[PDB]
Amino acid sequence: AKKVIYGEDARARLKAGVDKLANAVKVTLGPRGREVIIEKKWGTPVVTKDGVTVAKEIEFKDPYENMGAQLVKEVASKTSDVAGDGTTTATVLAQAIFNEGLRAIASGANPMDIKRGIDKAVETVVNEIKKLSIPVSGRKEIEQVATISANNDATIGKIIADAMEAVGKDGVITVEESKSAETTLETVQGMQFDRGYLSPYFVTNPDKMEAVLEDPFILIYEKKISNVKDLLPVLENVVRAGKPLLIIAEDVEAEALATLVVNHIKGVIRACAVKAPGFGQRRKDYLQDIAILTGGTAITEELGIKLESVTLDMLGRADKVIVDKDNTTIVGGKGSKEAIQARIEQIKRQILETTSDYDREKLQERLAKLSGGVAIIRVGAATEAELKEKKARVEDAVHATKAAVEEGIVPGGGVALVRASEALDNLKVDNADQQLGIDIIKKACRTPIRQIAANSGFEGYVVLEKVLQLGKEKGKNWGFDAGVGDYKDMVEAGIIDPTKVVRVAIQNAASVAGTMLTAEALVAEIP
Amino acid sequence: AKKVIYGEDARARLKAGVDKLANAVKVTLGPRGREVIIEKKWGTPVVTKDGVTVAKEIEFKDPYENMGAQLVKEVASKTSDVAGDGTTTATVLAQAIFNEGLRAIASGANPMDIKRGIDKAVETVVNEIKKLSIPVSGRKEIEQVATISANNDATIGKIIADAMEAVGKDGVITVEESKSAETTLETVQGMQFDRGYLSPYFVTNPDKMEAVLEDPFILIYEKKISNVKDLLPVLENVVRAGKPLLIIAEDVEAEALATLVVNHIKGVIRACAVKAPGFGQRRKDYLQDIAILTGGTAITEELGIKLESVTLDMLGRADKVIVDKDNTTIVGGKGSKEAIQARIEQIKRQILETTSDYDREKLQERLAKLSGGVAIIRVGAATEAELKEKKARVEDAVHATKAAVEEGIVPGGGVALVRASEALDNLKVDNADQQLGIDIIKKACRTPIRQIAANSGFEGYVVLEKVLQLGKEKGKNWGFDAGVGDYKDMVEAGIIDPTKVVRVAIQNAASVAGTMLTAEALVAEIP
Amino acid sequence: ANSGFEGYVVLEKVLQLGKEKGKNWGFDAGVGDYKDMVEAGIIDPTKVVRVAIQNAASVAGTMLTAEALVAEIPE
Ligand SMILES: Nc1ncnc2c1ncn2[C@@H]1O[C@H](COP(=O)(O)OP(=O)(O)NP(=O)(O)O)[C@@H](O)[C@H]1O
Ligand SMILES: Nc1ncnc2c1ncn2[C@@H]1O[C@H](COP(=O)(O)OP(=O)(O)NP(=O)(O)O)[C@@H](O)[C@H]1O
Ligand SMILES: [Mg+2]
Ligand SMILES: [Mg+2]
Repeated sequence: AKKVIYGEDARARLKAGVDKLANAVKVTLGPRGREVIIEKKWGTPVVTKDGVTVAKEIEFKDPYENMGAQLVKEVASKTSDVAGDGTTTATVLAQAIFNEGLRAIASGANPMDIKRGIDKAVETVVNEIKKLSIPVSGRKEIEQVATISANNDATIGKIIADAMEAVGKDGVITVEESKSAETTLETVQGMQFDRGYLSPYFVTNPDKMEAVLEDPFILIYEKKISNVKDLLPVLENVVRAGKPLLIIAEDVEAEALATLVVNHIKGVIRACAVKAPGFGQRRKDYLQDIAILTGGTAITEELGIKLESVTLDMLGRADKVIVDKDNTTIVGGKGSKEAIQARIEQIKRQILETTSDYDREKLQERLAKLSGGVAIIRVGAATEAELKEKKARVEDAVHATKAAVEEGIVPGGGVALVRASEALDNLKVDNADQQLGIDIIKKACRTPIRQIAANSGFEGYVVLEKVLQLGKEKGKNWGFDAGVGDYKDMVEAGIIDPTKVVRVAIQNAASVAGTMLTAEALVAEIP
Repeated sequence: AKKVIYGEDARARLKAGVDKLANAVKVTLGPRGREVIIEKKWGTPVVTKDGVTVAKEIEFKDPYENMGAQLVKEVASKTSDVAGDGTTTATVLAQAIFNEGLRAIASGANPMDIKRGIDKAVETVVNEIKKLSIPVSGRKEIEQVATISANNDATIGKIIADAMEAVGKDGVITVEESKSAETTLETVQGMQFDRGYLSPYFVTNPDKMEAVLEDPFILIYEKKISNVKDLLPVLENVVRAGKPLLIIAEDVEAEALATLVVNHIKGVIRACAVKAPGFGQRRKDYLQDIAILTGGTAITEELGIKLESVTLDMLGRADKVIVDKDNTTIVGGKGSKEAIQARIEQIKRQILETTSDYDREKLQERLAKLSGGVAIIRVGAATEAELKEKKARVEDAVHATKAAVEEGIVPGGGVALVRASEALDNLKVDNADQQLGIDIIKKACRTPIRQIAANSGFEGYVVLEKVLQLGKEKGKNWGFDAGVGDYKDMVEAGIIDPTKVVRVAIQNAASVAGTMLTAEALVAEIP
Repeated sequence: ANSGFEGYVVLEKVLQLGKEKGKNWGFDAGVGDYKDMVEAGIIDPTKVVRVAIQNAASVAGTMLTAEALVAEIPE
């Protein structure tokens, strides 16, 4: 059984649902925003300042108020997926657009024309933001963006700035929970994977459980090694060279492995055998990456080269390999620069499509493995409750730092939307109702700065008026520093946020709020 | 369906939840603290004085009050995991920080700045505690620490002091329930495991049921022995030496075992065979630990030596072994007294990284087996109900004794926190709200001493004033002896607790309590 | 407690001042400090203190051993 409600009754339900969701999220906005404790059915409650985390939990008993809440939750969800930051700003913007749109509709405006006017205004606002955008000069902007996104935490900003330099432009940064109270940065350069150490007898550094080979030969072969007859020819010729030998396969069984280890103990060869990483389809690409990095080729099942007939011609080579209990690293063969570049070009071309289908984001890691490096930031705290909140802030700053490199940086503290909203004064349209939609965006763009002031104990309208006039007297980058409560140049002070975050937040907020305003009836099941 | 509460209503719920949990735990604090009986659904109720045990059982009907209770339970849980003692002190500290933080916030202070001020004060307090820390000189402090942590039980302190000396600096102490009413200490030196006595006919002393062998040869072979054709060649050469032979194998069955027992009865050899300890990978390392201690080499499938091809060259040796119905003990390998130090260093280097992996002392047991010994304290009482509480106190004193060796000892009775809080008078910060956070820690650090006095029937504020003034008139170590009710030197009187416990308690209490103070809204499901 | 101080803390210090200073030393509630009561003029007739404790103990003892209460049913 369904019930349908119409007109002002329908919009009243939607407004109540949107307001109750937005009121919970908006308390976390700004440098003086406060956190929200979320009940978890099993275990410790979650304390968080993250906007999308709070929004994802909200749900209401009233079927019609819930519909309003669930629509605005999409604003925070989409912003997190695309930018990873600005979810609270997007939620604040969505409420402002919806609330002002209802006032215009209540005056008799056409709901569809308001949406058309809103779309035109957002196109102008996004263009203005890109004009204010400044490309990241280097470490100074990176450390400033990380500090601001981490809720003004210079310790986190320093670590992320170091991580960006270590892995470079094409590297990847991963955030994990440390097992101790300290927060550490761990960087590894070159190829590595989660396999190795088929037997303890390959020890070369007993003080560290490390198997170390210098200028080793790398054997990339798919299937098992299960007998001496085929393993001997590969061993029969590496002895002549005298260089160390490394074996990568799915496994080496007892009859096969006992040959090398009894040979390794006597020192006729210095070698080690490791299992090939991955499963199923995901095998060949890694070994192909490993083979192309080593300057040799991968012995492939499709290739048909019998293990007996192999030689030193296609045997791979590296400079240094380190093997431990569960990990092996290859420094690099520094070969095939153009060939790997094609895979780098292709993988990123595949990423933009495979990101909607892959099981894990490790496809990006495949790019970084043969072209850059990976950095692991292990967040640590005295307790689990503090660690969860600290780790979330680090993830937000990592995402914001990545977004800043792509599209530059913009004045923070909500100044960018205030500056962009000024151009809407010159945007005139012939339709009266579409003009109301433009006016809605102008008021909405100036809402985040007022909420930041309100959270810090200042009047939003007083702060907004000063910031508007300071744009003419001092410059476009001047704003309000809610941390200490005075006006200054935001870009010089380091209060900046990425252009991508600001652009995505206004676009997502307008798309949902504009769609909701066109509604006239709500259909929901009777409880 | 969620409901969100804000501001003072939210903090009122949290304070009620924290207070109700803390009130139950705090009755167990001090030498005159009393016990709590916890209902168990099936069986006898549990009577305990353990702070974390009481905290773990607390749960409330109100979802918002339960949120406060579950967060503070993390303070007691983390303290028990890290130090094993001081869980009641940590819970008392957490309530004091949270209660005083709410008062500051109600006056208009910024919650985030209070947390920053709290963090600075804890850093100073921890530094001061390490200044007061005195390293453990020997048995005198070990007995004093064990006695205090066992609730002033001298008999328990004596036993633990003996156990520490027996196993040495690198041994391990295990607490178990005795089958009788007496409490006994049992110490064994050297390697031992839970296998042995494949056949009852291997008897050297029929009075005591064991198979003592003098200067035996130890045969470390991984797989099964199941034929005469391979056992006999190894038997062909042990007879020449005339020394006894010990077999460690996967399983000796009828056909293989019948050879020795018939031969053993005839007296041509004196030998015994035992089960190999462990399963899976836990097999591999154990015989490796046995092989290195005995001076021989383990005959693994990996090594590549067949059973009939073995000889005296790699056969292990020992001075004397004891094998009984369920235990085999090797008392001395007479070799590799230099190699094990490298092995020892390799082990704890793995131990610290595998602290995330292990859930049983087997990680340290293997290290303790070869480098030291193990001591089993079997707690006994006339009744199961009394035994449960007595065993808990013994475990607390064992953990405290271990923690005292690591980081030294500090004046007890809450004096250390009082002395450390004095340095907070000199700590000034530029932000007014951060100063309130420092003042919160100063009051919190002086709460445990007042609660100990309150449990003993004295006035806490009167006791605190005297202890503060005695710090300069008499010395820093002077405090209040709540057991008898007079002031004296705590270090001379033996009222001391480990530095690690005091440091861990304040750090865990501040991390959780500081995090909760930044909360503004609570999201919980409607019941 | 009525004046805004902890009752047991005040009582404990008044007991201490009974032998450090003298028997007449107590706590002044008009201004929160300890002083000699007789010199300060904070004195009571000894009949009041004597009769109050005697009267209070008499009624309390009567009610402690009361075994039955007889009253009319309110309609
Ligand atoms: N010191 C400051 N003074 C003024 N504005 C600031 C300051 N620090 C940060 N901001 C601004 O405050 C906003 C950041 O607050 P934050 O709580 O991260 O909002 P969000 O990014 O929209 N949500 P989340 O997904 O939770 O990070 C941005 O607009 C910053 O530019
Ligand atoms: N005779 C004593 N006089 C004064 N203080 C004492 C005395 N004995 C112990 N204490 C102190 O009282 C505290 C020990 O009480 P205890 O009940 O063990 O607290 P906890 O260790 O925080 N909780 P638990 O985990 O249950 O042991 C420490 O601060 C001791 O220094
Ligand atoms: Mg952010
Ligand atoms: Mg204790």
